[PDB]
Amino acid sequence: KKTPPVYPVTVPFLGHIVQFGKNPLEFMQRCKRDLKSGVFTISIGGQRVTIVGDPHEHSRFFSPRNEILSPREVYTIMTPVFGEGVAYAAPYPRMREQLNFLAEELTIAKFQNFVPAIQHEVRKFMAENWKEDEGVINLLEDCGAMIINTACQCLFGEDLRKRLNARHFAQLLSKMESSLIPAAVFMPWLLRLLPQSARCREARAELQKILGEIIVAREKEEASKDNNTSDLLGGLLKAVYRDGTRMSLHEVCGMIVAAMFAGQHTSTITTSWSMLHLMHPKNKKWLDKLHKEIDEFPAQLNYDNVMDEMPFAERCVRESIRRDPPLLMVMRMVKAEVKVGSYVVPKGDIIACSPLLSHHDEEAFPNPRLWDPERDEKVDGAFIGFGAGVHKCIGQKFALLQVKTILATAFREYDFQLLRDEVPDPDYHTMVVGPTLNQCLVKYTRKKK
Ligand code: HEM
Ligand SMILES: O[C@@](Cn1cnnn1)(c1ccc(F)cc1F)C(F)(F)c1ccc(-c2ccc(OCC(F)(F)F)cc2)cn1
Repeated sequence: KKTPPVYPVTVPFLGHIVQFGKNPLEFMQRCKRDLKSGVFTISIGGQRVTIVGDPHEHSRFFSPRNEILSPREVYTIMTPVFGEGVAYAAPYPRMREQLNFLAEELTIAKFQNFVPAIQHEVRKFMAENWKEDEGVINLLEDCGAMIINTACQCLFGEDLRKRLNARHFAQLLSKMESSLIPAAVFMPWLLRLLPQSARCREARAELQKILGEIIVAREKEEASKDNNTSDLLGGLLKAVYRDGTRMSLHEVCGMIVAAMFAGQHTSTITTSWSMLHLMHPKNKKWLDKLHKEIDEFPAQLNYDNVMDEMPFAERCVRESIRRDPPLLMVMRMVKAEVKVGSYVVPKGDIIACSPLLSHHDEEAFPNPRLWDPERDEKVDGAFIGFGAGVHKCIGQKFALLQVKTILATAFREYDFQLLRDEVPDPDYHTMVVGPTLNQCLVKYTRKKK
């Protein structure tokens, strides 16, 4: 009934906060290499943090119920973003229902309009921003704009996109977002109630009231039948809890924020990496192979084109998430003892499973730093870029749609070149990890026939 060994702590209260904050990949690896155990504990803020660094053992982390292993305590930090009693802040039965309602809004049934809607906004953005035959842009920054744009198009009804537009909205997000401090989960007391938080306060409330407005409007056009609007907001209003109740404005607001917040960063980063590797000259063959798959498409693309007819592109995307998972760490609060291989993990520990670590296990992913889209996880379940089990990603399919879609539209109507020797080094200093902002400059060369 014993622990994984604990890495030596040079200074107790810090634990390993420094070498962790500086390069968590190198660090966690060494812990692994020296400890010689995939599974090991580290001290951060004097907090037992046991990382599951063995691909075989993932099922352990993901399979267990929240009651046994709970996200909530860990993920409190979102609550201001999402709201009181929204998602994790909410009781698990409810949070589940909410997540489900959302998940339904993101099934492939809804996707019918999306590919065209997304392609439109990308072509808009390009023409307004890539006006010249050549030119230089920040790829991470542009992609960010393309994502929030194409998303709103995808999940926002006309009227809502009238009162509220993508660029502004992005601004609102970042405003609520700037509020976050990552340290906080492990040490939640730092969250107990913080300067811009008010902005998240105001950022959110502003949004909320806009909607509260929007709703009143759409209620009084059912009489007409004027529009049958089934955008994300639509669905959420038509949802009913089991107990027969409905979602209060706040919960609706929370769930839309959460939806948009997640995709925005995770997706824009994914897009960016993916393009980068492809652009790079070493990756010619892959770039060429990409083409062999999208050259023979009509300019206007449909659903069949993207899911069923771009297997490979999707490989590039997944490989990109494999090499540099946007979310380094997933976590639970061990609320009861759990077996993990030959070890046990004590109620009260903090238990994590790191895509970042796992994606660089050699058994599973030899030479991980190599971006090889045609590589296949050597150990089943190794890849966890979208997590697994109960709490696996719901946005996964929609995201793949957008990134895949964006890749096709951009590359089809453009070429590209990295303004550097080598693909950008990730920047581990952000809550969600993306390539380093300053190096994401590149030259766009238009194409013509
Ligand atoms: C590259 C794109 C994405 C990546 C890499 C990604 C990654 C992940 C990962 C690793 C998890 C596991 C969370 C955990 O175990 O703590 C997860 C969960 C989740 N993701 Fe994503 N995600 C992506 C896109 C999206 C998008 C676009 C949305 C919403 C639009 C979304 C919504 C969620 C939600 C709601 C969960 C919680 C699942 C649950 O707790 O049941 N994701 N995602
Ligand atoms: O899991 C998220 C993020 N996500 C997942 N897919 N897309 N986005 C999430 C959860 C539910 C949602 F509805 C929307 C979300 F975006 C989340 F809850 F907010 C979430 C939880 C924890 C973290 C997170 C936790 C700890 C972190 O520590 C940084 C470190 F790894 F230590 F370097 C960094 C990030 C990020 N996002």
